[PDB]
Amino acid sequence: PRPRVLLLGDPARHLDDLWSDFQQKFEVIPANLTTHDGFKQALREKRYGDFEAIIKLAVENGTESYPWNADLISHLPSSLKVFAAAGAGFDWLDLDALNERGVAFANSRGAGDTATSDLALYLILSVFRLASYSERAARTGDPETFNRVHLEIGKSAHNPRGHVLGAVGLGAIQKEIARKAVHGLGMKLVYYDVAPADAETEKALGAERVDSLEELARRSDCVSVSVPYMKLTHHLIDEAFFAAMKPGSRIVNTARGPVISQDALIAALKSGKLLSAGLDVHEFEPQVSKELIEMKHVTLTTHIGGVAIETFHEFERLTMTNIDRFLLQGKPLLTPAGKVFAPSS
Amino acid sequence: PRPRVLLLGDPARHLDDLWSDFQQKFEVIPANLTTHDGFKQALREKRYGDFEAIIKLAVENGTESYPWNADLISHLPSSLKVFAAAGAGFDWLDLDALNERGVAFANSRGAGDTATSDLALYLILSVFRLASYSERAARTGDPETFNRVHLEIGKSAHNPRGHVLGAVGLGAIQKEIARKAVHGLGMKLVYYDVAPADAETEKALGAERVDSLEELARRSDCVSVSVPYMKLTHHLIDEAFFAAMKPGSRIVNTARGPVISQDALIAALKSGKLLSAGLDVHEFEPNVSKELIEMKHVTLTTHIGGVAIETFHEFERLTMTNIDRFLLQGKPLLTPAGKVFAPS
Repeated sequence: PRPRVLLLGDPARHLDDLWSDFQQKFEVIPANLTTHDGFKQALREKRYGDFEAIIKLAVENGTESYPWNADLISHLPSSLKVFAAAGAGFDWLDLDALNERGVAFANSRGAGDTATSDLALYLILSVFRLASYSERAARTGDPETFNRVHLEIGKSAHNPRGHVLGAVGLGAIQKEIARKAVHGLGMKLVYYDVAPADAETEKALGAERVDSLEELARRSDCVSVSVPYMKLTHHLIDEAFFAAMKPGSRIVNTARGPVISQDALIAALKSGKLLSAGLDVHEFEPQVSKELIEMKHVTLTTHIGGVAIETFHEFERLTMTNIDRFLLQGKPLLTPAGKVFAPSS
Repeated sequence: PRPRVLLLGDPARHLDDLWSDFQQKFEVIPANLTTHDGFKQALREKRYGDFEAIIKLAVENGTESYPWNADLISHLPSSLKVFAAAGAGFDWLDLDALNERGVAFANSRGAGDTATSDLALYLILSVFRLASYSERAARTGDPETFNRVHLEIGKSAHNPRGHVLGAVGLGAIQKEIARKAVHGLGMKLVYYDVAPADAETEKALGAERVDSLEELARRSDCVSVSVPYMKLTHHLIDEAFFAAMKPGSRIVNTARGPVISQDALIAALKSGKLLSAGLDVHEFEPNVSKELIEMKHVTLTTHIGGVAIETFHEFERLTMTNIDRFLLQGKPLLTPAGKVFAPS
């Protein structure tokens, strides 16, 4: 009577006790993936029998099955109720097609809130203090270069304290960035978002809401980009946004690469409109801009925002806990994405 | 008539109104420095006349005069009452010889507390996240290197949250480091210092005191060095300290370079005792260690701790205000260092 769960890719690596418990409550079936076409044929032939859930324990696990298109989804068994996956993004998945077949989806939203906010704070520190340029000077091992750059940095460096952070988006990650920047570093906060923060959150952060991106640009010393990536957010930060910013201002991005136009950013740095910028995410990722690399004051990292052991622990906790709640406890998912359906026990 | 003030190096750069006020109240004399030996000869020949104060508006200004040793000091005019200087902790000054001549000294203590504590927080984030290595991979411009290093960092990177910060020293700068690390990032605090923290510092930070440096080393996930540099703190962090640390731990330094033994640090990274380290200050400054440069996980900066325009505004305000108070207002110095003297 144990419900049956298809495992896409490797078993758990972080949470050993929880994974042992999961394998007693549920019959776990390894997919043994080879290719996308091979997986479609295994489904058509009912190789795995009727199953009620699918689990995917890491971002890099089960990529042999990609893409999850409408064609593949049409061969899933009629018994299927829920699919839970590691990560925030799901580009490999046609979610509308999955929901049309009556299947509930959960991502692992919230798992990397601490990691991604800390990394944004690192970038904010870097662009105010010009620390990226300082590191490259130190790494020459040349004494005169050390002294020259020590002096040069003092002409342009500032403390965050007392300066205005402009939040593009005020979701959970940005709420942590703001708490750390306001109470920790002593910055002031303005924000732009489709829905207002509640009176309590606004009071706790001293957050003032503005009505347009232009108003946000006009008031910021440093802009923090943290929004979901969709068609509506492609090149959200464009030539017109940079034109509205203050001379000698700064920008950071931990969201998705194309949210900021790479060419508009380069032009704003070349003209002196921006003093500095920090990108963890890149328009043509994994190709970093050679033009940005060759400049003095652009901080560049390898999409490490959520890359911390604690995030990966929480990916395993959330995926197992979602399926346990939904099929055994009669309780709703913690982190649904797309359409919501009724639980069972 | 107006008291006379010797200017060491460049005039003011930030506080134009306060500097114009200063030049009205006081006759300001440019030192016109060439070399140290040439300055001693100028003082011997009475080239500047009798003056009542000396001012030094920036840490990098007036360095041609160094050192302010006993021989140089012996030729200062007996009219001299006060010397105010930017920065704090000065290896270039014989403070006991200056006070022997009845001359009061002020540094600019406190001006850089925000800047130095923020730069220490940057190094703490760097050593936990392996961000220094990530930057170097990004700057290759090679797509395969980008993907490979993204995966590699996931094997070793951790959130500071819930880990222990071990403070060596709990003075003004470290109290701000700890406030930001504990309340902001979610770390826990253990400390060593020569004196107990006030009951309010301890309650606010959840601070646990230990009795020795080996006890502090053993308890820590990341050590933060912030103490005054003097004979008794030379090589404070040595082979025995690193032996006491846990496998895979981390250390940062924003104090002075020789507080940590360069050779001991190199050895502890080579063996795997330390995962990562962050240095703003260097034992043989301005030469940074070539052995540390050639490794994966050592974060290295050009002594930028206090380098922020707001620090420099406060250096100019404190130096000018100190001299005005002490020579014209009959008021004590705001930031004395060494012996205290009665104002005119």
